[PDB]
Amino acid sequence: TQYWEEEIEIMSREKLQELQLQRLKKTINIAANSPYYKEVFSKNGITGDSIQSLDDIRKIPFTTKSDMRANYPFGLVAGDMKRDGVRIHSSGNPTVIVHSQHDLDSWANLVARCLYMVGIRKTDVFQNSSGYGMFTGGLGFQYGAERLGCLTVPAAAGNSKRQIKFISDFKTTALHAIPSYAIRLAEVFQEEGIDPRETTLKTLVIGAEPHTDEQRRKIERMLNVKAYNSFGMTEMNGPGVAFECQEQNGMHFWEDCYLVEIIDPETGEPVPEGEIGELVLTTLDREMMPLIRYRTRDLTRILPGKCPCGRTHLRIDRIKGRSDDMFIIKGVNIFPMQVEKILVQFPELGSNYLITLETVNNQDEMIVEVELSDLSTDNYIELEKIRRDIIRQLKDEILVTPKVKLVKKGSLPQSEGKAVRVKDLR
Amino acid sequence: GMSTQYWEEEIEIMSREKLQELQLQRLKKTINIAANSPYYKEVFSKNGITGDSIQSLDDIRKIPFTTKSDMRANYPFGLVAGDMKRDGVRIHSSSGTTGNPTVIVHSQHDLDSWANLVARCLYMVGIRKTDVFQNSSGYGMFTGGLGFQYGAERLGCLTVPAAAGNSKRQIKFISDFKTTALHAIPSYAIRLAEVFQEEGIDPRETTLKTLVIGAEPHTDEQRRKIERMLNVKAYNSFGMTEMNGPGVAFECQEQNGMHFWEDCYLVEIIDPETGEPVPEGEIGELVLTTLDREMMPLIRYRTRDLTRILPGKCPCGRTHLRIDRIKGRSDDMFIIKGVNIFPMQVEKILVQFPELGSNYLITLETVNNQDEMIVEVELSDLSTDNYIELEKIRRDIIRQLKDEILVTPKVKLVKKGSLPQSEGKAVRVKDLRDN
Ligand SMILES: Nc1ncnc2c1ncn2[C@@H]1O[C@H](COP(=O)(O)O)[C@@H](O)[C@H]1O
Ligand SMILES: Nc1ncnc2c1ncn2[C@@H]1O[C@H](COP(=O)(O)O)[C@@H](O)[C@H]1O
Ligand code: NA
Ligand code: NA
Ligand SMILES: [Zn+2]
Ligand SMILES: [Zn+2]
Repeated sequence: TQYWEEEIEIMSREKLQELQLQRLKKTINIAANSPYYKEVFSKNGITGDSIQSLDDIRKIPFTTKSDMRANYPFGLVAGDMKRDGVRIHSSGNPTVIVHSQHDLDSWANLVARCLYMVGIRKTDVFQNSSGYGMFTGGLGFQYGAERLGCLTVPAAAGNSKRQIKFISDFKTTALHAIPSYAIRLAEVFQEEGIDPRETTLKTLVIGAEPHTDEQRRKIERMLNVKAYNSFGMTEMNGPGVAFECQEQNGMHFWEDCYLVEIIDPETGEPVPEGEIGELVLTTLDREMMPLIRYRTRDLTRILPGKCPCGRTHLRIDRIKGRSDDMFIIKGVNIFPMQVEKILVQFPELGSNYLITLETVNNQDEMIVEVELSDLSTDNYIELEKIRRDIIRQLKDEILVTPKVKLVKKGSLPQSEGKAVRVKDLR
Repeated sequence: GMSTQYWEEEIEIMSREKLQELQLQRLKKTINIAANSPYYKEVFSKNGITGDSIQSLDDIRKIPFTTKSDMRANYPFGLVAGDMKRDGVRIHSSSGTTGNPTVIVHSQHDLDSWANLVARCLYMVGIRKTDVFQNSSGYGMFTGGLGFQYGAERLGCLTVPAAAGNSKRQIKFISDFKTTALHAIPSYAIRLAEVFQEEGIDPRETTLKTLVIGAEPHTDEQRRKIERMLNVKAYNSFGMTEMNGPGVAFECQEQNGMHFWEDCYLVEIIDPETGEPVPEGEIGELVLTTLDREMMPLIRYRTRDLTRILPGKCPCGRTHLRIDRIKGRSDDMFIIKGVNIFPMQVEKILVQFPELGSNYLITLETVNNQDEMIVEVELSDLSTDNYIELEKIRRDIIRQLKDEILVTPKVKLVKKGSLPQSEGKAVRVKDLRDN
């Protein structure tokens, strides 16, 4: 195994904790200068002596998206923005993250660290099909990949024909795409008469949206690549927060730059070790605008045990779904991943699907539209048998009986960005 | 002069004598680097260019011109002189899939040199690290995006990477982030002042102080109109992807000619017909040579831009030559919404549809201060009048053009023989804008 920063990546749990505590104290002292935490810390009796251990963080209230919207745009800016601010990023009212040069360098180093871990080197041709501008994925991977030294191709979002031309003519080896756009690319290669398994592509970086392991394995087969799960959010910089190692089993969270908590969304207490809860994060290397115990609304768990790659930084499971992604139908709580985890195991089905929620008279109804695979199987009796097995397997998982419609390949809508899997018309 | 502040004083006010010895030292190094590229290795052997060929700056005229046609013929890496696998860190590409685009490969040195020139430009017109700099240019493969982004960060501005379009969000950023310096194409700068009034905001009473305008030819009266509408100082910015993008030439606070950074570029003005140097101060074609690029240097590149060198010393005290505003081109290229387009790009899309004829006309107009591109194309009679099917094809034309020329044009399907004709040498472009 090769590391970008070996001394940090394989640091003992004991030394890593002392580093987190040193940086947690510094973060709280910096945050105290912002109008928001000056008031929060004052009202909750948070002083320079309040944090003596990492468990003392639980003395501080959570920071919510609502708290951030209420303090838009610069209520949480702790540093001297006029003197040291170098960038404003965005994601009703948008969320603003203000960065200093230190913050951008720390972020670029984390992205380089992530890319290096999955085997990308300066000899790689890295193409970024993420949107640029206010999108953190754009400039975040651009700076990270340049810090590593890749020959970068700043393709940006859309124009699939141009994307394929760049891969073919510039001999791209590493590609950053949202999982649903990675599938569209394989299809565009075939449309342009190129075998998607015989290109120069070797590594794919996929994140931005929840997706199953089988969806990633489908992408790996279509393009004959190794695809890696990438976790990020604007509040936490963007990309580079958590990332799979070459074991493809859990995403390593960089604990030298983040303090990770998994809380019970109801009680607000830490969940038992290894249980699903809401991911709550604290920045440990941000200076202009630190975030303390930020409630991400993302649900996941901490995967136990040390990893065979030798890294000592904890691993998180793939995101189950966001809290706002959940929908209630006939009194039952359902997540769109529960539907995807069932649909992906059928090889007769495609990758695009849509959940539609409607009211028929006074009763709510759930419709699951899923595209059929290009791989023949055009037999009504056999397809209808599979469709019945889909309703059956859904009913057992989501504990409600949905309507399932098998639709033509490419008939469902395709977004320019993250896929919208639920359309609620109630 | 006395009150003037410089980013790099030793370079910006360097004596003409010292500046010419610096140019000669870098010109020799550039030719030795370029000799490693497949393209210049072949040009230098065919024209007897050796390590002893350049002894003075006038000896550059021993080397033939590099044209866009030569670059397209050597697509994608025929002019790469450095070790791209070991040191290449970025590729910038021009638009299209119909023909061979233009590719510029940069090393870390090249990106640092580029960002220092943009920082130098921004500092000259009074922008400081305390400024809130908003970039309304397109990012991705657009050099205006990453070029101003890196330059403004190098200077230290609080940057707002707004990128292209969404005027209501542009005005929101200016209002909420208290933007003081804005980069926009001149026609978009006018649109933003109109959108401010539509949203009930006085465009003269915002936090804006400095505007950086470029990418498209515009008159001085157009710039002064922008200054009045937004109560700002607006400065002309010259650049092109081949020379990096932004940071090539830029107005000083005198707003009288654009200073060309001669420590990084060797500037020649030639007769577009003969290829000979024009008499000092006359209009000719701008021919440029990179002096600080290492991965892919460009020698005597024919820009096709027509301008002149403005004589006399500048009161700002800078010794780097000034060029007049670009009033035209010696080729068929046109610029709309800050995007460079060739009429052949359009033609290579239109010929793919059998439902269309051979006659077409591109018209450039200004409708309610906004620039618009109209593509009129005659209908082939090897197609019937199925409105629903024709309109479907017309939408596919707009879609395929947008993907190629990177701008959304208006497409009008006209009757066979309805378009005018006067020759085979007929100008497929009719520009009716006040420029
Ligand atoms: N690897 C990933 N898997 C699942 N969801 C993700 C992943 N990366 C990002 N997200 C989601 O995207 C959100 C961040 O969105 P944004 O700030 O717009 O980039 C996160 O809070 C997650 O809900
Ligand atoms: N300040 C300017 N005034 C007029 N035309 C400009 C200006 N800056 C750039 N251009 C035009 O834009 C071309 C370069 O486009 P690009 O390579 O996309 O940056 C030049 O060769 C000019 O024709
Ligand atoms: Na490289
Ligand atoms: Na600043
Ligand atoms: Zn691991
Ligand atoms: Zn001057």
